[PDB]
Amino acid sequence: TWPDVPIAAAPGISYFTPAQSPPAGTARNPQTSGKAIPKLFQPLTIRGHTFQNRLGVAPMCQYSADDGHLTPWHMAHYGGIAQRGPGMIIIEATGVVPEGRITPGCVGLWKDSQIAPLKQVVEFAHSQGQKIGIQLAHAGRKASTVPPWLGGVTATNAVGGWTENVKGPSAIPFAEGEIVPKAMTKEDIEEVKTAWVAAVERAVAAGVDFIEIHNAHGYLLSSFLSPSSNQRTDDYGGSFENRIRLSLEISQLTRDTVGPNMPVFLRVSATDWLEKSMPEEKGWKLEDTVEFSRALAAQGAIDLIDISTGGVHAAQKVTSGVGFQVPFAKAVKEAVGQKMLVSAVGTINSGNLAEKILNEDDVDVILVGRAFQRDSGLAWAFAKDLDVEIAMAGQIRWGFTSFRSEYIQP
Amino acid sequence: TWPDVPIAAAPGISYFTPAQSPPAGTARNPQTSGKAIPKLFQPLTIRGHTFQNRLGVAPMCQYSADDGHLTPWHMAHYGGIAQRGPGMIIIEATGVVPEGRITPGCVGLWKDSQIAPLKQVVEFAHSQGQKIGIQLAHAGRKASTVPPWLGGVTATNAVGGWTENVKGPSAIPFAEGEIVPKAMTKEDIEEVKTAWVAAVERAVAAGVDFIEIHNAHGYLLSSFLSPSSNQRTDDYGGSFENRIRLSLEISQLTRDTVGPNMPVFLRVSATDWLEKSMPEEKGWKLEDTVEFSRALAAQGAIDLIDISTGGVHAAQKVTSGVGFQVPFAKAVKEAVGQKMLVSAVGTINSGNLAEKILNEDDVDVILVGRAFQRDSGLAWAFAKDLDVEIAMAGQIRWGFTSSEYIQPN
Ligand SMILES: Cc1cc2nc3c(=O)[nH]c(=O)nc-3n(C[C@H](O)[C@H](O)[C@H](O)COP(=O)(O)O)c2cc1C
Ligand SMILES: Cc1cc2nc3c(=O)[nH]c(=O)nc-3n(C[C@H](O)[C@H](O)[C@H](O)COP(=O)(O)O)c2cc1C
Ligand SMILES: [Cl-]
Ligand SMILES: [Cl-]
Repeated sequence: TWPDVPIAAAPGISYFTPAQSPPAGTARNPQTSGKAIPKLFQPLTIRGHTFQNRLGVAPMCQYSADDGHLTPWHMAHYGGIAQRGPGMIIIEATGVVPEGRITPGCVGLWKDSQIAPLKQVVEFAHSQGQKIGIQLAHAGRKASTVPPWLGGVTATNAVGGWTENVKGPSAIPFAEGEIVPKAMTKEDIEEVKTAWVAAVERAVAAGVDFIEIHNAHGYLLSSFLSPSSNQRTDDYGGSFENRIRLSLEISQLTRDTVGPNMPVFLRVSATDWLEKSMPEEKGWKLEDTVEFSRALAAQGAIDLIDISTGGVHAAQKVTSGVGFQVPFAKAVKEAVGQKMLVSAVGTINSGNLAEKILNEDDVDVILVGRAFQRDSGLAWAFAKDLDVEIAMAGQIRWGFTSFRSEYIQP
Repeated sequence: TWPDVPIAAAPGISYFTPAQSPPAGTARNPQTSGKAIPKLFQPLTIRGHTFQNRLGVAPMCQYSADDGHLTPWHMAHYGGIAQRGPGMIIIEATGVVPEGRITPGCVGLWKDSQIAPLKQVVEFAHSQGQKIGIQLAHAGRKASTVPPWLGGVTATNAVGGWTENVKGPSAIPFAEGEIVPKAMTKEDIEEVKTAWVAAVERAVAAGVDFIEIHNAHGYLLSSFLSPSSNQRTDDYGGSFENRIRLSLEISQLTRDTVGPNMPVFLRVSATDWLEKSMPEEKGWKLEDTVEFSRALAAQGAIDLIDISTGGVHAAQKVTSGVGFQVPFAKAVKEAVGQKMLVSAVGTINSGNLAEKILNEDDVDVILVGRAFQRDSGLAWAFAKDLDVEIAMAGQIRWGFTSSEYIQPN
């Protein structure tokens, strides 16, 4: 006596959940308003993948991993964001070796047991049509510390640390009183590259849509760049060519393992923020980052440079503020044009400023961090900031619309 | 060389996650600002349990369960809320029998396999210091329908329905053209009572902190109250006492089963909204809800009456607006003073308005629905609107300051 109305399910998974067609965060085309779609909510395609808008979740450590293994905290964290249509999600820094975690709570992928917890989270994200990738990491001489809400102080062995297995380019503590890392041997560098392939391979089995390389914030790769942390006298220190070499190798290796269709990102710290505080230190400035991005666009393996700053030197003096890292992303996009995409991140907390950055600075992707801890639906917020009628999950949307559309007029 | 700093873990569980001392959403007492803590952020104790503030997540159907089983959808939903410190979480309407779900995607607790999926979510919430309970339900003559984003129309058997196993007090479809429900036999009600007791035990086995009885919104118990849906001629129909009889039995059975320490809530539809649209209809109005709340206060089984409205009759005309069901809770609170707790729900979108309802309408709990689907961190939102310094998870809190507490303004 009634028509048959089925509930379409997400494909390829062992549990039922409703499918969202199109995925949450997709601008209706045509907009019901008749207005043009702002640059922020126009899809972007990198190699084999399409992101339905250009707002990404910046990688954010949760310090809640159990021997590198994801827990239901990460299902609640990443999954609540995934239900609300960001354009992409960058999973937090994930250790490629145990001594490459930052803290005892860091995610890791040095082990096959670590794949399936990550795979459960990726799988639910894709049940939502969301794109999810992972930032592989090696904390270097900044490894073995406690989470930041506990001050970020050294994690001793009694409390889970590894103060005797901390490795960097050179025997230089990050600050006085911090762990003196062991200057990595050539075999250590070869061991890190070897572990890097295994971690990339482990991520690929888990189903990630892209890989980001953590080359920023004074961790292992970032510290090879800076002559403040790198005083090696071999093929990996001294000259500018040598200090970007390991970063260049990891980029080729990472490309070579994922093939020609998978997006590969690299995040770098554009400056060490010593311009005023330590002007006589030959460190790492925007000029160095621009020459670095020139080698990476020339090399052709990395698709997107994620520009961050600082963490490279303890004496940094960070000039914070709204969008305080956009100037560096603007200059790097200027250096590489369309050969490389560039993303911006850092105190970008309105949709209007996000759109302003994409158009006036020619940035490709807008990443937001903290605000996604506060607003798991920040993509919902930025669309409202921009008045974009967007798609949202049928479970969420039906109480924000009339009794009788797949899109939300925010 | 270096001081020893361990990361305390949540106790009694097989996975590491940082412990939250105090649970998120706890107003610092005393506030560092010296200001007083509003009632919305004053803890609440019901029998064996203490809630760290009075903001609750109202029950909200997700229509995404797998043969009644919770999925990672529910861990992302409830668990993302749980990280952000509400005073309580009321899990959605949970069917006690298969045919008592609303839709094929509704949760259930008629079967033992459904406990462990529930237990993973309750166990993650409790890792955060969260209080979490469940709304048990039976969709009645409004059962076997599709989710609301697909129109809420009948679900035929071809798409997962059970159009021949839909039961209510009387064989009266909810609207014209809808499924004609089967009029329950004496055995039908006893099977519900048997099924209800078992579902309580399954909920208690899953570890919930409280149970709410869904007696609202035109589902099974709501349809027994209203003479529009209930024309029975036995102990469950006719007189007003007969129409509230089943609700009274169900509440005591739950009380006897959960023991003396567990809070038991009951949600009711305070009015059917037929005053203007069907004025000559003997239906269910606030005067009945007050006599029912008085009878439940006399009984002593239920600790909190969850006041809602509507869903009881198809021609309802709901005059909505900000705090639009607050008047009914205000009259019910007056009739039951301190013998029973009372909550209010409905288009309550700021901490300022919430506090206002608490203080001069004297309700005990403020429930919010939609606003939690948008902001899983609404407890943070209402704390800022009221300038209340609250505790927040160390994973969330450390990027908004240079303490365990966050000054939200
Ligand atoms: C809690 C938290 C965790 C973070 N984890 C990482 C990380 O694992 N890797 C990384 O490159 N940056 C990390 N960051 C830095 C952010 O990804 C981002 O670049 C920075 O927060 C941008 O500023 P915003 O959060 O104010 O938008 C983290 C930041 C926060 C607040
Ligand atoms: C998506 C959604 C699902 C709901 N599911 C239930 C439910 O299962 N049981 C119930 O008693 N009320 C349910 N409600 C009603 C809410 O609990 C609440 O009483 C009502 O929505 C008013 O809350 P609000 O105005 O803050 O959204 C639901 C509401 C929404 C929007
Ligand atoms: Cl970082
Ligand atoms: Cl409902």
